Amino acid sequence: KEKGKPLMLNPRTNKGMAFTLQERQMLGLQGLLPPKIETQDIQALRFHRNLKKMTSPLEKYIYIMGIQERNEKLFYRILQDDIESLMPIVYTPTVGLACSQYGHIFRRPKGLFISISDRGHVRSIVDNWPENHVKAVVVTDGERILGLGDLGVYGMGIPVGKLCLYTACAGIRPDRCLPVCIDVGTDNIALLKDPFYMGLYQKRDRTQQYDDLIDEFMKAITDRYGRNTLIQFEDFGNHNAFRFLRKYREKYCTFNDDIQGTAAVALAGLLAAQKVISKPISEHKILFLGAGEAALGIANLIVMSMVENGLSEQEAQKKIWMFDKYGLLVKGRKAKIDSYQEPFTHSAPESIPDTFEDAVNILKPSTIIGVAGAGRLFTPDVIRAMASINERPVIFALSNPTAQAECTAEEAYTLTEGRCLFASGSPFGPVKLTDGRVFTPGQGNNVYIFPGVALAVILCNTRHISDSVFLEAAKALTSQLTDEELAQGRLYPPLANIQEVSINIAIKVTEYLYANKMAFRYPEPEDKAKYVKERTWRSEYDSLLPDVYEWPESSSPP
Amino acid sequence: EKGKPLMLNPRTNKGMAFTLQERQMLGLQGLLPPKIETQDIQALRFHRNLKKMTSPLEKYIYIMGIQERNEKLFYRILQDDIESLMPIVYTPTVGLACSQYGHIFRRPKGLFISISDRGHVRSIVDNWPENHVKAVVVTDGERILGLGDLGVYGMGIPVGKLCLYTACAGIRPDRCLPVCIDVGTDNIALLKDPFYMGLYQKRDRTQQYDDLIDEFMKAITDRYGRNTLIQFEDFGNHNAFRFLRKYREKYCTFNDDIQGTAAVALAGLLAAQKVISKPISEHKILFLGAGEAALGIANLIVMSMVENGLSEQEAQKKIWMFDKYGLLVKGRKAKIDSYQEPFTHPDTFEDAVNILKPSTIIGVAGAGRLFTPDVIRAMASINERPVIFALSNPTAQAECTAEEAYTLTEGRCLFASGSPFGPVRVFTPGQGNNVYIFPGVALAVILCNTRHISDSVFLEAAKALTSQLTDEELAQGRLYPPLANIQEVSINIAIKVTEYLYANKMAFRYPEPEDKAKYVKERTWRSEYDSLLPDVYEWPEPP
Amino acid sequence: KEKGKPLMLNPRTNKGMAFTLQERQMLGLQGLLPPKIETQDIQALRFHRNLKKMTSPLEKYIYIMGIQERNEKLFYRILQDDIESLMPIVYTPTVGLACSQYGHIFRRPKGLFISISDRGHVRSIVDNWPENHVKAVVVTDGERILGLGDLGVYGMGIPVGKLCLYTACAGIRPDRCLPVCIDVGTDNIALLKDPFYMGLYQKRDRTQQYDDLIDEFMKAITDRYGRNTLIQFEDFGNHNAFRFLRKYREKYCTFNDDIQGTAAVALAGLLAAQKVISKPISEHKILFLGAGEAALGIANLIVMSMVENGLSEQEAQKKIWMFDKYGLLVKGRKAKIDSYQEPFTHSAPESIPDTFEDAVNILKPSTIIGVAGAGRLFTPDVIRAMASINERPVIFALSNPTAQAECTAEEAYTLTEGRCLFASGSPFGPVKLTDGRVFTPGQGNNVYIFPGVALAVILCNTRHISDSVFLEAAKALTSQLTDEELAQGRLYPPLANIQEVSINIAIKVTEYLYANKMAFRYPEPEDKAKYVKERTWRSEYDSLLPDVYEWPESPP
Ligand SMILES: NC(=O)c1ccc[n+]([C@@H]2O[C@H](COP(=O)([O-])OP(=O)(O)OC[C@H]3O[C@@H](n4cnc5c(N)ncnc54)[C@H](O)[C@@H]3O)[C@@H](O)[C@H]2O)c1
Ligand SMILES: NC(=O)c1ccc[n+]([C@@H]2O[C@H](COP(=O)([O-])OP(=O)(O)OC[C@H]3O[C@@H](n4cnc5c(N)ncnc54)[C@H](O)[C@@H]3O)[C@@H](O)[C@H]2O)c1
Ligand SMILES: NC(=O)c1ccc[n+]([C@@H]2O[C@H](COP(=O)([O-])OP(=O)(O)OC[C@H]3O[C@@H](n4cnc5c(N)ncnc54)[C@H](O)[C@@H]3O)[C@@H](O)[C@H]2O)c1
Ligand SMILES: NC(=O)c1ccc[n+]([C@@H]2O[C@H](COP(=O)([O-])OP(=O)(O)OC[C@H]3O[C@@H](n4cnc5c(N)ncnc54)[C@H](O)[C@@H]3O)[C@@H](O)[C@H]2O)c1
Ligand SMILES: NC(=O)c1ccc[n+]([C@@H]2O[C@H](COP(=O)([O-])OP(=O)(O)OC[C@H]3O[C@@H](n4cnc5c(N)ncnc54)[C@H](O)[C@@H]3O)[C@@H](O)[C@H]2O)c1
Ligand SMILES: NC(=O)c1ccc[n+]([C@@H]2O[C@H](COP(=O)([O-])OP(=O)(O)OC[C@H]3O[C@@H](n4cnc5c(N)ncnc54)[C@H](O)[C@@H]3O)[C@@H](O)[C@H]2O)c1
Ligand SMILES: [Cl-]
Ligand SMILES: [Cl-]
Ligand SMILES: [Cl-]
Ligand SMILES: [Mg+2]
Ligand SMILES: [Mg+2]
Repeated sequence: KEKGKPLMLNPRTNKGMAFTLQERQMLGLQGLLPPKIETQDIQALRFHRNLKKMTSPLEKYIYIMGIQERNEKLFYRILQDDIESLMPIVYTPTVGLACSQYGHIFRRPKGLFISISDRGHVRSIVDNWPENHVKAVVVTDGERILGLGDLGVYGMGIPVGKLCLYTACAGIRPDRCLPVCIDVGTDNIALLKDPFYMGLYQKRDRTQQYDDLIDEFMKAITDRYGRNTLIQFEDFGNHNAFRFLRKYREKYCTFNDDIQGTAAVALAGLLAAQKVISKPISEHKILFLGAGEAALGIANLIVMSMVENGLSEQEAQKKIWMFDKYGLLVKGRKAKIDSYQEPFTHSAPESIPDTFEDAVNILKPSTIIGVAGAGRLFTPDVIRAMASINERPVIFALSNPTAQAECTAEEAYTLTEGRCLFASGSPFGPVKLTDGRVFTPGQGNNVYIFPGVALAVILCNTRHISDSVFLEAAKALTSQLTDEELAQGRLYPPLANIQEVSINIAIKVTEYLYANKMAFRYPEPEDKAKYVKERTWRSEYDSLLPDVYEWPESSSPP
Repeated sequence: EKGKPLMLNPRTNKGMAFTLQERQMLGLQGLLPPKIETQDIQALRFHRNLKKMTSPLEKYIYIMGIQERNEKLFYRILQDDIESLMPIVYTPTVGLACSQYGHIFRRPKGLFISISDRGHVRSIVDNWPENHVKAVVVTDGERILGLGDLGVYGMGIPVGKLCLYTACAGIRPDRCLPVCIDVGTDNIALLKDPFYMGLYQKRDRTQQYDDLIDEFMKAITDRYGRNTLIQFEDFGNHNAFRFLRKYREKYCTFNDDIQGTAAVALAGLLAAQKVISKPISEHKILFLGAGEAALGIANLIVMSMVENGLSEQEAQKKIWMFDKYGLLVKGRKAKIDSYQEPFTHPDTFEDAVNILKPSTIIGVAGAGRLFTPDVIRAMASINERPVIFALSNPTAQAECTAEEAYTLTEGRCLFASGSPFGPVRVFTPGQGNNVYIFPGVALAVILCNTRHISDSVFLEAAKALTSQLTDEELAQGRLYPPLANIQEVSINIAIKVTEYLYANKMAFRYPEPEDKAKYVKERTWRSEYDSLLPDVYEWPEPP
Repeated sequence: KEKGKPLMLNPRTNKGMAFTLQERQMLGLQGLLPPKIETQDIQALRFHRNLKKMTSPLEKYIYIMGIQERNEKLFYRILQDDIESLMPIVYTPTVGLACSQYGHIFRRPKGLFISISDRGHVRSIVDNWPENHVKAVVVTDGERILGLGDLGVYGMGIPVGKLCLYTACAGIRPDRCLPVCIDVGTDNIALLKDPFYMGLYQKRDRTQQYDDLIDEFMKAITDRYGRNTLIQFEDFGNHNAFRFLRKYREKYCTFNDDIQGTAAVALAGLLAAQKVISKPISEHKILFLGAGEAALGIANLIVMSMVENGLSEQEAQKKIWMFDKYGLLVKGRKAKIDSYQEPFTHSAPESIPDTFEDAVNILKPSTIIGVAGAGRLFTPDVIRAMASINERPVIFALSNPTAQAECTAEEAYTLTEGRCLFASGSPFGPVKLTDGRVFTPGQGNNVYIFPGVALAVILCNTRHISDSVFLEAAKALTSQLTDEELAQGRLYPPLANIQEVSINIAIKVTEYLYANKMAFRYPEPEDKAKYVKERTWRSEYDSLLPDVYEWPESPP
């Protein structure tokens, strides 16, 4: 119906002003573009110049996402050019604001919307998706959008943004990516009264119908695209996130980045710290502020790391303590202890702490991990206590956004006199102490892990993702940190290098999957690096010029 | 492009206004969020998102983005807020957009025909995907109103112009064709700009230029028909007049900068005459300027005078012009071309006013506040009701302000401007906007299958514009109908021009309608969504 | 979505092996065709060779129509190459046999099917037709397929075949042609019991629903395509055909070829005969065998011609007699005479004849016209009587099919010793007499009239078609007979020349329409011949080669 030449109308093939003169003439585009032939380089520079003239992150978001619908290769190029700056525009924290502020005007689909009203008919919706070879699905129900809570269908930006990073960071083919928003209602009263809300006007269905709908989705996706289709859950509520991971992980190819990706990036930072503090693992003691999704994810992966290094499971668990909103998790406390928290709930020490500071002084941890999301609870006295107890205290302030962090880099470095090994969830710039020393703290961003893991799983035709895959990814991340970087105080490789980092993780994870009988792509490649690098999708333009050539044309017909 | 055509095609796409049944039957279920909206709701969302934006440029970018997604929604939004949005989608915002942002292409915006394509223009015209073009707007970017030579960075102008063809007069958008002709630019900044989107050469001013324009006119009419309306916009003055003269009897063509300007200015003068009722033979017009606008307006004034019973010669004798080189008089120092000769019969303009004693002064100089307090007072001295038109744009280049005009004449002046002014005993001054004329004229010409456009058409359009003023409006000193009513005004102008065309044997659409009002109103394009629901029904109830 | 290159898959644009090497490479067809580049000339010769190895007319039909669905321009080239021989294959009498024998396997739509079950929803069916600029519609309900009777939806082929002749003969653009079959049931008992019948299993609806459906169709077509859209009715039952022509001719742009085309082609033949027999019109006497729809249509057009040449209507009517299955139409006879027959019913002569031979001897006509559909009733005694009464007797045997014709050409020329001016509606070949003289009999084929009339009406944006248009067409046809042809007693131009003949008719009719204020296309062309010839559709392939060229030979 859309009248015009398909190759310029389709964002997947469209090159815009980068179509060559001969391409334009042969493909019937001559006159439909201005009389200037550009390269992708020039198009990209025009974009970057224009973006600088816009004020709010939201204006930027609207501009850059517009390009995804016009010229796909230009879009990914622009993103890759300025990846560190643009990742928080296209994804968290900007993405979640955009729908609520602006909404959207549709032309091309953004992804699949599956509502509770569609129960019994989900396969029909999946069959409406235009692409036939989906390899990566990211799904949300919008209940727990990181930093915003329940946005209902206004969270469908989150899977879209996530998959932009799958492609930009690890070269997963954009045409094989499928964002999905599950709409079972919203408990956000403001949205239910909003005439411009784009979802169902009902509270969240929490009946068996909810579970049945998620089941129907999983079956429909894998019926169409295959049982090895990667399905990643994102921004579900805590109960749902954990139980769906448990329900599906041995039946489908699935992971939850909020739980498992978090665990791996955190662990990687701790393994980097161990490069400085090389004392035996038997002497480490980890104290968490918080006992929620992040704490449990991280702690369970620390235990697997410790078990690999000679400790028994039970002994490893005894080196991890947690302190939540109600205090120290000890056996027989008043506050509730769920089954996930039970292995880290130990017999009370002689003195029972009231405050986190008291807990530090009594337990004497080597490491504190802040995942409470409740502001500056790593107080000056907590930080000082850590530096008094340990020569090189490990302090991870992972809560986001910056306002919710347990402390700043500034506080950490200054109050420990440059001795702390520090990492954060939110971005902090260099810290100069008065004695001249400069510290560059790392950010434990989930983007270090999920692109590379996803690529490896897909390329290996892997069918289930064990926690041990995330342990391997954590080790592969840390293995890329140079000596010079560690000396600067970095516990993570630079974010600017995310493309190279992701590919290197994919190679290591691919080696692991083949070595542990988790791959099904045979023949098995002899050189895993070559295998991965040859399959990554490239943002450079292809030639679309028809092949025109003379035949020899040297006897005539009778 | 993989997906459902009806959704991907902006001409048919309804977005969230696709109904539940439409979505299911057409295979769209799940490709849109689970909310059924109306066009009304989509429009309200857009208006909110726009009111939460500040930069005219950023508004332009956002609005024009809608055109490439959902055509009906785009035009709905324009129509809803037409007075405020016309300055965004057209002059003066549109000229700024390209130079500052450029464009990222997906869908074609229109045709680009370069001097490098000489000999091959027909193949370019044949690449345009629409088969039934009725309205072409063409520029070479040489004289963008307010900005000068922007070369290819002025394709935005035809685009925005044709948006107003549709929004104001209901000309079908699929039958509109914007055209930019690129023969180079003399803008040195552009020639050194790596982001410039045109040919890196000075303007070709050889015979090759004339030949390319000829080739263009032939190619367009070869494909689409000899009656295809071709409107010239933002050419340099020499080229504008000479091309109008060259093509007007050979093709269906007009130049809005010359003829539209003339008509809208005349309409204002006619509205003033209704209030003043000064005997036409006692009128004397003094122009500040003797360029394109002046010659255009003067020629139409003469035609108006002649139809009322003056001879051409005596009508011309009532018009004087005063340019940058002083008064235009026979045997002066400065150059007097043959276009100026009819109006060539004091060292400052103030002196000119005092020695000639005009009833009307028309400011088309583009050179700032040359209607000084002195000039105004001297007009108010000579005349009971002075006519002062300060047409130069933008606001800062105007000959005087509205407040200045009324204050210094004790509210006795009949005043109009090219640039906008708020109410100033309250006087509500009118803005002589070209949008009053071109949409209605273009619609009438198209619906009538007219083949050539006489100057009398623009005279008729001027009278039809003035006739829509109410007595109340005239008593407030308003010389132009409210811009908010541009749709109604444009249709009314179209009806009057349609009647004129049939009566003077310039229409070729037969049979001829008995009721021209109905004829025009039934043919205007509508931005309301249509039903796309397949027709499903049971049959009545086999060896 | 049919995967591949649209230009190749679409029969309208497809050139097959005539795609040039450069076209194939640039359009992404290289390797999808054999490595040989042919011209349309070679493709046509291959077809013609293959056709000769087909035996039955049915087999030839299936083969040639297959090409329509593959390569439209090749199809029309082929039809034009061998037009005289192929018109009887693509149209009557072969076409009606095809569905009954074979049915059809559908891919592309052949045309629109509108059933009585679709009443109230006809517009949505018309909206499903993929072409947006239809100028020519041919519609049937399948009730009276010429020579075959009620075939129901198995008469789908007739509108298809007719429109093929619109294109091939007059250059009406094929994408602007729309065949339509109205299915309201069938009275054919054989079809009702046929598990392979492709229509509704019911008797024909003869209620108000039938009339309402036809009205809904007319409105739906003109609502979509415009009030000037030409709608031609074909192979309706006689009475339905007549009443619908009356109902719609002043409201829509419509004609019925069975009524009006027939009358025009018959008249043309008679006008040709009159050029040979200089006798003044007032001395002609015409006797019809039959007094039905064909007799009345022809007679009414003869009268219009006679009135134009100085006779009063009443006096013109007095020159025409009719003899039906009950005998001569005379005032006061026992057998009913209906109101339409009354103008040609006269006071009985001295003797009332019992047989047609007796009627010939008693009335002594100059001309007999057979339209009884009852077999060989122009007996040798009838023929000999005509040749003893008249030096040059005019004998038209127009009944169909051939078995029902009143006599053969052989019979007519031999028994009149070569003196008769003869025409039939059947394909009789040349007749050689013993003295060596060869006679080529005229065929009153409607294809002489309908293509040229259709083209003129469309090109002029004509809105209604008067009977006077068919009179003009008849004169325009006869005007093309050369002096040499007139001497040899040819009453029609050669069928081989049908393209040229049709265009010449269209030019004359266009002139007529403009001169009588029946055209609405303005500006009016000064030169009507040029106007028409520049607008006829051509079967020559166009170039589909993209335009590739160098530009004349940048800040960093
Ligand atoms: N940087 C990263 O890669 C990353 C990854 C995941 C989560 N996070 C951040 O971690 C934080 C927590 O996320 P989550 O999903 O685990 O949250 P959660 O709601 O699942 O867990 C919160 C926990 O904090 C405890 N808590 C709250 N207030 C407290 C207080 N004042 N003192 C002690 N404990 C308190 C609660 O009892 C609970 O155990 C958030 O800020 C989130 O952004 C960062
Ligand atoms: N299997 C097919 O449908 C198909 C179709 C055409 C060609 N081929 C060819 O067959 C060979 C093997 O086919 P294959 O597709 O299994 O390749 P592969 O086996 O090398 O790829 C391994 C897996 O990763 C997927 N994959 C590869 N690169 C990807 C990327 N960048 N983003 C997302 N997923 C990616 C593949 O779909 C597959 O599941 C290749 O030479 C290929 O060109 C296969
Ligand atoms: N009117 C349009 O919709 C249209 C569309 C595109 C281009 N044009 C151009 O306008 C000029 C005149 O075009 P026009 O269509 O008005 O032609 P026209 O006015 O010369 O033709 C008169 C009428 O005959 C029809 N017609 C012409 N040739 C025909 C054929 N071979 N078969 C069937 N119908 C036929 C036309 O559709 C029209 O109704 C040409 O230069 C043409 O390229 C017109
Ligand atoms: N409101 C409308 O509908 C409308 C339409 C067209 C043009 N305009 C305005 O009219 C103005 C003139 O446009 P144009 O195309 O006629 O310009 P132009 O270049 O064609 O003519 C300019 C004329 O002004 C004279 N001039 C310049 N500076 C002068 C000075 N200081 N003193 C005296 N004379 C001086 C020049 O000699 C020349 O005769 C512009 O500001 C434009 O915005 C308004
Ligand atoms: N001519 C065709 O190609 C065509 C195709 C399909 C249907 N029809 C029907 O045939 C009849 C004849 O219509 P017509 O189009 O010849 O004449 P019209 O009376 O409908 O319109 C007169 C002229 O104005 C044009 N026009 C009408 N509305 C317009 C608009 N809103 N914007 C721009 N141009 C506009 C037309 O193209 C035509 O040139 C109508 O009933 C129409 O629906 C015509
Ligand atoms: N396009 C056409 O429909 C067309 C064109 C030319 C010729 N024809 C043929 O002309 C013939 C008549 O068709 P029609 O529609 O006028 O038929 P009809 O049924 O309307 O009229 C037949 C007439 O012949 C008379 N008749 C029947 N048997 C007779 C007999 N034995 N002796 C004398 N008269 C007799 C009937 O009484 C009646 O007057 C058919 O063979 C038909 O195919 C048809
Ligand atoms: Cl571009
Ligand atoms: Cl929308
Ligand atoms: Cl072939
Ligand atoms: Mg495939
Ligand atoms: Mg069309």
